Amino acid sequence: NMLLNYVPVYVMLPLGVVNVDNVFEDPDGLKEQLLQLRAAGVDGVMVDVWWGIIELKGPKQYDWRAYRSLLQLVQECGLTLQAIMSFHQCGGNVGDIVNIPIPQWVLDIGESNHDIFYTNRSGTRNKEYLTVGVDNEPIFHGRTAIEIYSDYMKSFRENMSDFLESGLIIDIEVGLGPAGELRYPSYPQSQGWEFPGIGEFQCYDKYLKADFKAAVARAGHPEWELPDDAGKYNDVPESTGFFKSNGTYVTEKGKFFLTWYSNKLLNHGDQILDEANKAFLGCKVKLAIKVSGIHWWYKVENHAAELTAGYYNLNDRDGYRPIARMLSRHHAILNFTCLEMRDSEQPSDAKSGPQELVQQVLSGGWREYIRVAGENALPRYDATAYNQIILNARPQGVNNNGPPKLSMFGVTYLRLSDDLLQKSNFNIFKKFVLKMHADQDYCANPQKYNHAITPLSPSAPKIPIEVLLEATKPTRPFPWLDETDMKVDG
Repeated sequence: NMLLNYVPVYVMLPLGVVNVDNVFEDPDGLKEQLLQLRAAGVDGVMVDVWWGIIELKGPKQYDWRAYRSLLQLVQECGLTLQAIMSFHQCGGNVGDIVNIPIPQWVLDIGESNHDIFYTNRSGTRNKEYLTVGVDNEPIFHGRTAIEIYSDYMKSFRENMSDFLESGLIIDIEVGLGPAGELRYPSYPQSQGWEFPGIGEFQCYDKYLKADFKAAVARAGHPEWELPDDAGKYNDVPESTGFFKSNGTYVTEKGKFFLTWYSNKLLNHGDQILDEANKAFLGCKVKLAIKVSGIHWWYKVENHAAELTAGYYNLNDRDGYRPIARMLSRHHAILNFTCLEMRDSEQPSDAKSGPQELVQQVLSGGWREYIRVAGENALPRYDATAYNQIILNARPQGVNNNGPPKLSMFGVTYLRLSDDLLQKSNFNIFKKFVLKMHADQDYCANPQKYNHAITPLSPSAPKIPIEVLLEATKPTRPFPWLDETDMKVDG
């Protein structure tokens, strides 16, 4: 059945649907837009549940009213919802319309303790998210950062108990860093970064510096210090001592730092997912995380952009499969991106390989037997972009006698706006939805398209770091079709 080949399509809501004052401003305008999405066959929508809005009043002071109103409207429209536990800042760069910083009471603490923020070698602090260095430091009026995220999700589960009961919310995406992604804020626009800069390492706050200092001493190398020859945000690999040919990144010291640096993210995600499993135990929802798509410099030996981000990915070291294996124990979904990008669309000087990157991440996930979903990186309204998404949603096409050989769990499109609703753009979008649905009409019963809806089970036993790292062994990705068999046109 083509219904077994049906992949659900979700649409990201406009930023600030619930404003910084914690008010659901334009119910009527959003409703008009949602009714049209529903008419296009869209399965559901996605929304950031901003930490900066909900717990703004003060510690453990949660106001869910406006959001409950938003969820009530989504339900009345007959759409499902993907909720992002957004523990990061919204916008923040010159040009961003909607700016939602993390809670002010947290920023106040930051004023007297600048090390709660991610920090570069030059000492600049990024206030968009709390460094992994304070995940377990009880410096937030008694609570650790992880306890903050844990109490937040629990209050959400309790206050949204009816919506979770009704099956409105189908999955909870746990924000794990800048832009909600599990990574270091290595390419900040606010600090001058410009594509395709290699970015900078962000492990200099006192907490991680002490962490690294203890780690090297145990390795019997107290003389090793954090990186000092990595260059800056906009440099290119070969112009640095760390990333150039036979540079520091290939030394015993370099490889130890990179392993230490990337492991912090694996554990950061594992610990926080543990709390999410506890918070949502028994609810009919799936957990998920967002992995960033660093496609620039993917084409060269150093993979510099990925390394400073926290993904220790090299020609001979799979830096992504270990993340998938970590997600295994939580039965979580790996939400990726760059689904609409083609290498031909990137400037050659960027040494960009989004197509190859998507293939590696998706293949890794499927090898670890977890679900993989994804989004488009940049706004696109053209057929060429949609065809690439459809290709990635079912790499080996449709299967006439059963579910597809390979297929993403779902796709979330960025982003709902009036431009998407313009006649020309919308008519192409409607075709994209149809194709993602394998030429079938919207279907309300997930069973019809192989999406088992079950109560969240407790996490499986902890997987030791060394076992997770066995997944760094290089493996050939699954073969991909060159062009999809379900083009929006022919």
